[PDB]
Amino acid sequence: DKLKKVLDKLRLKRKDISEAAETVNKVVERLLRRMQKRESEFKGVEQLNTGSYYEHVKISAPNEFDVMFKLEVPRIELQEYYETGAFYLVKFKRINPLSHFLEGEVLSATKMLSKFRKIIKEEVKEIKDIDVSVEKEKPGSPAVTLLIRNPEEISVDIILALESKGSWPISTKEGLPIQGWLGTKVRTNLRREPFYLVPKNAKDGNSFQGETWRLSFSHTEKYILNNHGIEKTCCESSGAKCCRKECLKLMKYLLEQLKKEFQELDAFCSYHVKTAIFHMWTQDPQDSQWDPRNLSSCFDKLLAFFLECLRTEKLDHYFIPKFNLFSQELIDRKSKEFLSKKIEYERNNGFPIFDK
Amino acid sequence: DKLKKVLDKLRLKRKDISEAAETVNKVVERLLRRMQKRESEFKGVEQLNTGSYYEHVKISAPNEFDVMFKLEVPRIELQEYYETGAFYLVKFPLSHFVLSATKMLSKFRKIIKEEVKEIKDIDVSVEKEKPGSPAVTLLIRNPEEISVDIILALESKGSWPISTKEGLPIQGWLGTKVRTNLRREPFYLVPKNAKDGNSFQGETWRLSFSHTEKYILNNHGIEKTCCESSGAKCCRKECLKLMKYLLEQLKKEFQELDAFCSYHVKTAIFHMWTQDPQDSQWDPRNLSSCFDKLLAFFLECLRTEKLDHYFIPKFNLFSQELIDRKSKEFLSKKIEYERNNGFPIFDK
DNA sequence: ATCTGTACATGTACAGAT
DNA sequence: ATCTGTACATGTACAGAT
DNA sequence: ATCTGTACATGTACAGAT
DNA sequence: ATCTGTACATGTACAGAT
Ligand SMILES: Nc1ncnc2c1ncn2[C@@H]1O[C@H](COP(=O)(O)OP(=O)(O)OP(=O)(O)O)[C@@H](O)[C@H]1O
Ligand SMILES: Nc1ncnc2c1ncn2[C@@H]1O[C@H](COP(=O)(O)OP(=O)(O)OP(=O)(O)O)[C@@H](O)[C@H]1O
Ligand SMILES: [Mg+2]
Ligand SMILES: [Mg+2]
Ligand SMILES: [Mn+2]
Ligand SMILES: [Mn+2]
Ligand SMILES: [Zn+2]
Ligand SMILES: [Zn+2]
Repeated sequence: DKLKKVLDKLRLKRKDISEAAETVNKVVERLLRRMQKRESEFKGVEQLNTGSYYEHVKISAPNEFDVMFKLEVPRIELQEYYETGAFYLVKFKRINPLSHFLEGEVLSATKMLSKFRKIIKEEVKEIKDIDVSVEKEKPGSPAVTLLIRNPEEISVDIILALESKGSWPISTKEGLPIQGWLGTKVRTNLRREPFYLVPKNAKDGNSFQGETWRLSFSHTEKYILNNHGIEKTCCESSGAKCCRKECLKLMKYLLEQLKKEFQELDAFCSYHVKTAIFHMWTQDPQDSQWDPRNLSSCFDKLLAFFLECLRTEKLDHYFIPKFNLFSQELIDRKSKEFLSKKIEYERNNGFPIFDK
Repeated sequence: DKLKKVLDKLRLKRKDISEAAETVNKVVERLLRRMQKRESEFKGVEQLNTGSYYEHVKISAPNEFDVMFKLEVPRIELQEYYETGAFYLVKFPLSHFVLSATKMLSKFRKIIKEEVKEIKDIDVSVEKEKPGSPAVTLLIRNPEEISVDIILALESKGSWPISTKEGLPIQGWLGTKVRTNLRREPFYLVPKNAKDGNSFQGETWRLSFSHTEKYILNNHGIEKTCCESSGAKCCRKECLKLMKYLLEQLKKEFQELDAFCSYHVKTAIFHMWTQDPQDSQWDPRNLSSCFDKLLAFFLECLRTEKLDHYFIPKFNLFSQELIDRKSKEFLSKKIEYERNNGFPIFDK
């Protein structure tokens, strides 16, 4: 009941969706068409909408959109980067429009992202229809972010991605454990879909920095978000409603509110809560464990689970099991205890941050 | 007890499956290669395996196989046949054939017969044409007899015809997303090859949805995991197997049941799977009740002379025009008997 | 004259609006 | 409840290319 | 255009555990 | 008696090579 009214606050307004989507789709279409023109290195690039807005778990406002510009790259050798599971060097063996980005048969991520970015930058200069600029490059981001002033502020992440149609890399063999939940036939089909490589683009200063790519499964996550039940009819018009997406929204919101206030929580992002809930959905596969009447206990067990990930410093990648998003090397124990305290406090005092 | 033991009988044997399959595959591959690799009117024909053996509901022996050779054909105009639902005249390589089903089936058939004469490593003949069949049936004699039905089909890639719009009522069982996806697939037209001497008989084709029934048979649960290695087993296919056995055993004995076929049983259980969508209503521990409630549904179809095409609801497979009222009363009394006496026919 | 990448045309699940 | 805008999958038309 | 290679679903068969 | 786990077999989807 309290949680029901929070979800009401979080609910997107169709009027805002129309105005935001109209602008966003103009700018994305124009950008996609420029990449196809002339001798462009990214001719053939294809669009793929991903992220919360296209999963229907975008909360508060339609003000951040994620778009993959995926490029199919045949004949690819992968070199795993120091057994991390998630990061790869990409190599060709043909000796090609990616020519300028090669580097001794190693594909440079930062060279390829720079050229990509320069093209976007130039195309944006030509838009005098809407108030759109390109954000200053943020480190770690595989994106070229647009800031649209639609009056209202709207971020768009154009994510550059390599597309391989081969079988997924062995580090993902034990990942995507949906057998007891969405089943083996779904798992086999999902894994026949391509996999993607986005540039890691770190600033750290470490070996291979500009040639390290990171795996991406936003397309699979989008499918799972929109086909999330053990029963084929979950949330359909002739089926029963579950509260799975609603729990994701409330936990996304707890993390946004907290991250808005405290800069201690910079290391944390929404993908942390998105990953934790895929694990919850696997742990509790049955649609009856996500009954809308038990929204409270469902939201509570998700916090209990998230709190155990923080304290034990373990949140495995859903697709790459050996990859721990809460490792010491990525997030300080300080940062984890701090967030643990803040969650425990919201939990046990009636979620006062839900009222700001 | 007893039903479990009957299903042990009806189970195919791994040995028999590989001997039948490798011989059937030799013949179908050669036939299929001829339809294109020799320049013929069916140059773009593609193979599509259908029926009980490929749905894993074939019983007793692997001795009947069903194959569609489907041919893509852009820009066909469909015309319904007297609001029958399932029968249509087709209009616009094929030039030699209003696209006449008889005329195309005959050449298709001529081509098969020619190739079968060039097969000197398999004992295989072409069965005499049955009016009423859209198939070219091959009789293969391994030490065992094996029927293969080669079914000619047109493949259309538009919307399904209006008569199906109320069909496939899987919304509360397999769901809306599955229904929309299935209905994005092509639909198929096969020949209506009856001898009845009625109006347009020779040019009429019949809708086929074997490709859709294959998916349903192999994606039949409300839960995605039904019958998977990390799911629960249901007894849905075993009920189909048993109801199929009962009709096969009766037809073998009683000439009066000639007008019945397994597709009646298959159609009835689709309706029951829609009426009872929950996987737990098909728990293996309730095989007897499930089989019995399927028997009672089938007897209620007979009593009321009503068994609508699962995909084409206004087509009543149990109409008077297709099956005589006497035939249905005859089958009602036979099933009611077997049911009330512990299925004697299951012991022979 | 025919071929074909691009975009229109069609249908509907999702979920916000009324 | 029903009505309705967006996203998205797939079929098809045709200007411009050949 | 056609074909092989790969992965894993669907099955059966049987022994050891229940 | 059934359940579980391994071995054995065929079907089918699609990537990549030719
Ligand atoms: N750290 C990450 N590791 C892997 N994939 C990530 C990561 N961050 C984001 N992604 C992928 O990119 C998508 C877009 O990221 P983004 O930060 O916009 O979050 P979101 O899930 O769309 O939600 P929101 O924008 O509302 O916070 C994610 O849904 C996920 O698929
Ligand atoms: N009367 C019919 N109307 C429509 N489709 C039919 C009809 N009879 C058969 N079919 C289609 O052709 C397929 C093959 O028919 P067939 O008689 O071999 O049955 P089956 O399902 O293969 O089972 P079995 O051969 O074991 O009796 C069917 O499964 C169905 O898709
Ligand atoms: Mg986002
Ligand atoms: Mg058959
Ligand atoms: Mn983003
Ligand atoms: Mn047949
Ligand atoms: Zn749901
Ligand atoms: Zn099942």
